[PDB]
Amino acid sequence: GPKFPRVKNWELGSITYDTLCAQSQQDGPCTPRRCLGSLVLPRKLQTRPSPGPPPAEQLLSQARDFINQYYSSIKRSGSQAHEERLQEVEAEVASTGTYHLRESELVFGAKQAWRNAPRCVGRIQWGKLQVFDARDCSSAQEMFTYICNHIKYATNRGNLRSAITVFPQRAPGRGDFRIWNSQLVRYAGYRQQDGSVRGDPANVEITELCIQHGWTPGNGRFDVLPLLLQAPDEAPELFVLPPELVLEVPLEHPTLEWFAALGLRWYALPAVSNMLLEIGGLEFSAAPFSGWYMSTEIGTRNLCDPHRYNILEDVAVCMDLDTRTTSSLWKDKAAVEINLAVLHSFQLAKVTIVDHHAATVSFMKHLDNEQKARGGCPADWAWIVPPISGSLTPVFHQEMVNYILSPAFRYQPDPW
Amino acid sequence: KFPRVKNWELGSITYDTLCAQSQQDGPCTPRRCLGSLVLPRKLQTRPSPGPPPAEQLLSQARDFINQYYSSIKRSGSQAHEERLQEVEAEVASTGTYHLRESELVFGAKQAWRNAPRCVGRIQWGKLQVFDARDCSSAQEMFTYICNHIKYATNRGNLRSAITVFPQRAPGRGDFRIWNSQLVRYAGYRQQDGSVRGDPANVEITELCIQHGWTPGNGRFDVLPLLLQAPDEAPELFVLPPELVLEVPLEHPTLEWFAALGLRWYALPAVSNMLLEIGGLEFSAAPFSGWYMSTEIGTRNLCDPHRYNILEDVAVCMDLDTRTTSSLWKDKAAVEINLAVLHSFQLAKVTIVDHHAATVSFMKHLDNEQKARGGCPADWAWIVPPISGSLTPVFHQEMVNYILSPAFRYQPDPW
Ligand code: HEM
Ligand code: HEM
Ligand SMILES: N=C(N)SCCc1cccc(CCSC(=N)N)c1
Ligand SMILES: N=C(N)SCCc1cccc(CCSC(=N)N)c1
Ligand SMILES: [Zn+2]
Repeated sequence: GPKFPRVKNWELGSITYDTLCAQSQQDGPCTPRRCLGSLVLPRKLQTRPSPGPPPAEQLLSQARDFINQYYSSIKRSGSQAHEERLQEVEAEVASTGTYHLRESELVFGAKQAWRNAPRCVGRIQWGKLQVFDARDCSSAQEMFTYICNHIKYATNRGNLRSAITVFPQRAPGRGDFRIWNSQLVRYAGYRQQDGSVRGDPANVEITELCIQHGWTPGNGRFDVLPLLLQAPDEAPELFVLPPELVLEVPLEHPTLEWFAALGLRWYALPAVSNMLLEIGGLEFSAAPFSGWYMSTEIGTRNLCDPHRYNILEDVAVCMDLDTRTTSSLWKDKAAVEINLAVLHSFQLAKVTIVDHHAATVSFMKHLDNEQKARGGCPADWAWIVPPISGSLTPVFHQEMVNYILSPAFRYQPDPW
Repeated sequence: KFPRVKNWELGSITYDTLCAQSQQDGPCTPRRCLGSLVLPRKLQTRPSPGPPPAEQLLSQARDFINQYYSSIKRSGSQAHEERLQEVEAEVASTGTYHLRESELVFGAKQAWRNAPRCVGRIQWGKLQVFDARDCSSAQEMFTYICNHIKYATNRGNLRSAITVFPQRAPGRGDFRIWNSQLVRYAGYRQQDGSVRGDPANVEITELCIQHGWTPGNGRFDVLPLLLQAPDEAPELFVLPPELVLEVPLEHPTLEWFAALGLRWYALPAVSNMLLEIGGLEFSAAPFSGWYMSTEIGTRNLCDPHRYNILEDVAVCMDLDTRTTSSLWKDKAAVEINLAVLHSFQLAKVTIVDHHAATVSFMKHLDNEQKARGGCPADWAWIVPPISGSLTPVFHQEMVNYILSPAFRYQPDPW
């Protein structure tokens, strides 16, 4: 039959062939020998700081490819505008070593990178992304204004809108525009004397970095961290987000009246800010993007992981469950309720959020659309399937082919 | 070359050097990862009408024999050397060779040990091995299979076992067990293409009827075994009801649960996989251990294409099945898994929940890291179908690759 990967859905018995994977120009971590697919950070995409300007030869072919994708998307491949834009990039790279993107080209690549993200289950919304062009930004102070504007438009008083703000691309031998915090909104992680952590253990390093930079630390379990913004060749400046801009949601349970007394809460805007956006060779080191949460992100990973808030035991104890024996499924029960609490608290506060059932179903729809439009959809199974009730959602039964397509979002080294 | 493996719950890190011993290829390539695929597109076990290339078979054998002698600390010894010459001698003259019982036993245990998808490998060292290469008829396979079942079941105190029938032979049919497990409930296609019983067993159920089985009309009708001897039409054999133990499902507090009339068998025994040791292929080598609650409560009873009883329990639990956000599905799933554990514990039948199971697997990873420098594991199969991140394995990176001896998938005999 077809000489492309055969993909099967064991629920419906249907079959497909991903032919889009042939389009992947970049290798991943696997080899016919062993599969390193479960690795979170395989040393592959990892955009390690490559100071000295890139091989004009390599950058060019990467650029020629993107421009082709662009004209193809506007249905003018082979046209005169297409060949001229091509000559325009080659010429520019010939005389300066790099090149720049047209407004509409940036919008297209930004959406494509989201569209190409293997780990994102909410890609059915890929077509609807507000792109803020901030390639004019020239100061860490200005970066803060842009971000504040982004948070304002994205939060939109609970009726969340996906968006991304693109700052100046990396320049030959010049400093990068970086955001030190992993997310625009992060709770503090206070290292205690006994060795424990107050707040979110995930953010201990960034919290300690904000202190070494002049932040006056609080002592709560949910203190919002300040942003460490870094303009080219300058030490990072520190900014404190206006509390009114950071919308949060106190958590309560629909029937367990005591849950509200736990004082648990979560912020509404999920915005990655430390990922690198790559388009046609150009690298955008600072390009924060945001959408809206899928309840399991808050209810299962952030609130229940061993290395995060780890509230499973406390909650189970309040439910009067037998936390002394694994066979009581006390973990499963408290997890369900905690997740139900996130959903209920967000809906009540009229803030955008989607549950893992609704989410995955729509991702199935996304796969069917992409199957027709591109002949496949790159997906990372372990990331698409929810952290709870896995085989209860439809993606669990859907085989998935994983691979790297550009534009793309890549991980990048911490500036420090 | 050697993959850095990290656990994101502890920050610990290890290097897998065991993958270096992989002489077989997977489906993955640097271009794209096909790891979430269940079956191999090409890594199958093609027919055996001709003899395997002696040069190759010989090298798989030499290596396995090396493996066997190293295991008993008699490497390079006299026995090791004279055993290699025996195998060289036999292969050169007949194009094949045979294994000695002890070697078989070593191989069988290694195959389990190398099983990437198995979460209960901490038990790999405790396996009762029944040598059934002394078998010559389907009627003999049946007796053999009945003993395995009697032993393995052990009145509810399950013990892990495997029974090995004759290896494959060039230009000769393979001994085969048509059924995928020694115990399966029939799947009867009724009215509107819907199904009564177990949907995954529609085909096997039909093939049985086609060979003279008097079908039933229940949701849990224990199927018969279609045993097949080389180049002979398969035969039908009914299992003695007293041999097939079963657990009726009821709930700790939900009085109405038992009313649902749900039940499941005690013995999980695969019978359609192939065991490969030192190049020799065993097409009929049924094996079993004991169920992990989630296989029953989550996959078998709740999969959409299986019994799919989720909505019923939800309605009985008087839940809001109008919307997804009420998490009525996650809620029912948990009570059903709770029921399976309760019922099995009440009937005194061996069973392990997914929390206990994954904790012990973590230990196994550790025991293996020190013992061989790594442990081949398929993440998507090790992490339970529910409460994934709630278990330790979820937060553990894993490397997957093929080691031999090994259990492999093989084409259906029909
Ligand atoms: C509209 C709602 C959206 C939802 C519900 C959604 C949900 C998710 C979830 C559940 C994850 C994985 C979380 C984890 O396991 O840590 C994820 C990852 C990701 N999403 Fe989305 N997403 C949405 C919007 C966005 C937007 C707007 C972009 C980009 C423009 C995007 C890009 C990505 C990328 C790159 C990843 C992987 C990041 C990594 O590797 O850590 N998502 N998304
Ligand atoms: C002691 C009890 C054992 C437990 C609790 C256990 C549990 C499991 C589980 C949960 C799976 C995945 C099942 C699925 O999702 O379909 C699995 C797969 C597997 N186990 Fe074990 N196992 C045990 C004993 C055995 C034994 C005795 C062998 C062989 C000697 C074995 C060989 C394998 C193999 C080959 C697979 C993968 C099969 C496939 O690819 O379909 N297991 N085991
Ligand atoms: N997850 C969403 N619902 S919207 C996309 C941004 C996002 C927000 C929060 C978490 C992660 C997952 C990766 S977290 C990281 N690489 N800093 C992504
Ligand atoms: N799973 C256990 N508790 S013991 C191993 C036997 C076993 C029983 C049930 C299911 C599967 C996995 C897929 S079954 C197959 N490849 N026909 C293996
Ligand atoms: Zn892979």
